[PDB]
Amino acid sequence: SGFRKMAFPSGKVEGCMVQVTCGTTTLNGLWLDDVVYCPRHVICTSEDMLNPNYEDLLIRKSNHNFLVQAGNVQLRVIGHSMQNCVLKLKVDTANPKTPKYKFVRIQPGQTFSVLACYNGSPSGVYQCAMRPNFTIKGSFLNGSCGSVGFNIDYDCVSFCYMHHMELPTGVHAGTDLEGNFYGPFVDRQTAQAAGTDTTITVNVLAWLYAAVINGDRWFLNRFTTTLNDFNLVAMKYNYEPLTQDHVDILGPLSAQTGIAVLDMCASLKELLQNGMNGRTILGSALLEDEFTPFDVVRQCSGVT
Amino acid sequence: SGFRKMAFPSGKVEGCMVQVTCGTTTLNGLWLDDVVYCPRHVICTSEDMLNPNYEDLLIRKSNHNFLVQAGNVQLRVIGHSMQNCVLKLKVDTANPKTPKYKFVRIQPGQTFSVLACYNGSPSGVYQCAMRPNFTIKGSFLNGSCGSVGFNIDYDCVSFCYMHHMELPTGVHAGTDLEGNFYGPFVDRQTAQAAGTDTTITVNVLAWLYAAVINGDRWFLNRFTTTLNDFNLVAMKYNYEPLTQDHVDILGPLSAQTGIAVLDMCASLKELLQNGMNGRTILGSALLEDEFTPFDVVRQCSGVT
Ligand SMILES: Cc1ccncc1NC(=O)Nc1cccc(Cl)c1
Ligand SMILES: Cc1ccncc1NC(=O)Nc1cccc(Cl)c1
Repeated sequence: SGFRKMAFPSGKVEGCMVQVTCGTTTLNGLWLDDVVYCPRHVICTSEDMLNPNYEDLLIRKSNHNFLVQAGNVQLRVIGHSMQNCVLKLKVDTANPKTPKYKFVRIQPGQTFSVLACYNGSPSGVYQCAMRPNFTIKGSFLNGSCGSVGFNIDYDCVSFCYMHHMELPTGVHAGTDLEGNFYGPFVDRQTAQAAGTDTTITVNVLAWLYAAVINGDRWFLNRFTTTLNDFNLVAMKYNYEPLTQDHVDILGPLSAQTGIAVLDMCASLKELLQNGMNGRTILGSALLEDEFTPFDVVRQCSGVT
Repeated sequence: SGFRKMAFPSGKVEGCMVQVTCGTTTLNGLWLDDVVYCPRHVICTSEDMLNPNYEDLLIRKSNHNFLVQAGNVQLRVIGHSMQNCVLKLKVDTANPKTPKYKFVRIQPGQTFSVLACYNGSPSGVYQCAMRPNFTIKGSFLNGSCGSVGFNIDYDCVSFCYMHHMELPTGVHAGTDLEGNFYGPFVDRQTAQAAGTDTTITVNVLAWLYAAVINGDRWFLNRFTTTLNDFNLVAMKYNYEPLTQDHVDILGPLSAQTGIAVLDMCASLKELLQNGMNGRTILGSALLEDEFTPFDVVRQCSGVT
């Protein structure tokens, strides 16, 4: 019973968080095996951030200029390299708490948990989604850079995000663990506007199935629709177009509830056209799009 | 930038979760020092749950009947006792991962993080509030009993909740770590209705201050009110009465933003009377009451 915006347990990621200082800039690093991963803008001064030439700035840096502290103890840096927008600091010690892990580049609409950190220490954990405009609506302050986004399959942590920057609109941008930014963002202090933040339709449908499973059924109607009819409505409301791939992934939810995907699409269509009329669905007065079909299945089935 | 329903990092609590089996019933236990804490209904069969006499049921149980498994290894039970609605299983081994901890009984309106678990394994973490009717709106399935609610001050974990039951309305009830239920709930399969779930006014005000700090200011008006005038409106909308104690705790938020508490109360009054008019505040179309003033300060300042 009940449905919550739930994050993965953060313990396995907490054991990886370290503090990286270069010059007077301190941010978070991710220590897996004998490598510490951190945003390359750690080498920048606020002056450098306007038009940084990271290759040129990195030439002035040596292994001893990167101060890596894991808890209250210092790690010895025996190598450094830049891979896209991340720095990989080879340390002389393998992280004893390194969990089984993968580096994955997620697609827009996918969700993950963020372990927000400051000075290498965790402050909190929350669930995010990679928006269709490749930004994330997180909660990050100065010093939070290097905090990571991740998913967990039983004992394997799939790192998908590393926080790099706050856009002038208060939304967030970052890279995968190979240093490649999601979206067109660049690590520089230049105004970069985000594109249209469309609603993740397949996620809203999954959350509507979760509402049905949990007893919120007032929005179920006597209608059906087609993928083409639904998508005409979705385009009008800045929702992502629904494909047969989305319908397929909603299959287990449709089977669990006995509500055909296109019937749920018609309920969503009426909710978009008529609004909630002061009502709520799973304690929300708006259509939630940050639960994937997999998240709804996982939460509703108790996967650990 | 940004404001999220953030939970405390769950690592320190993950290292305490164990599986407790008694007969054919398996639930979660909390292992701190050489004691495993779990709901006493672990000794019950589904037949016993209608009118259980826990003292009588416990007489038929011996130390060897409580199977405690921490990860894949078995803990030896050398003692057992019932304290209110929890069982304390003395084991022969102190939990090596026991963090600094306290057992606290929270007040309604206070928030905490829940590490939902099944078979002693964590499935996720989310932020909750003890509702004014002493229920919690969680996300729990069968097998989640014994999952705990907690807060963390730097390195000390204050355990405040242990999950015991789901009321017929899909809301949740449980105890503090001394076995005392929050509210009038009893651990038996009897329909127990919850009281009025009023809105935590001081929390809504704190979340309105967090919205101002993060750029959402459309709801700020040209009005003020008094505590008595505000409370007349609050009574009408099933909001908790606001006291000078609440105003005092909102002091740091009022000082940070330069918005007097009673001016924010007047904004809240207009939001209650007029509604949001299709608008949102911190990505929500309703007034969020599960962030305390301390949570807003902590999140907005980066406390780790
Ligand atoms: C101040 C803050 C708040 C939240 N998240 C992140 C930050 N820091 C931040 O954006 N620094 C920065 C500025 C320009 C470019 C780059 Cl790559 C980094
Ligand atoms: C099924 C479930 C789902 C979520 N949370 C908890 C549960 N289990 C649950 O309530 N068991 C139970 C039944 C009667 C009395 C008592 Cl004390 C316990």
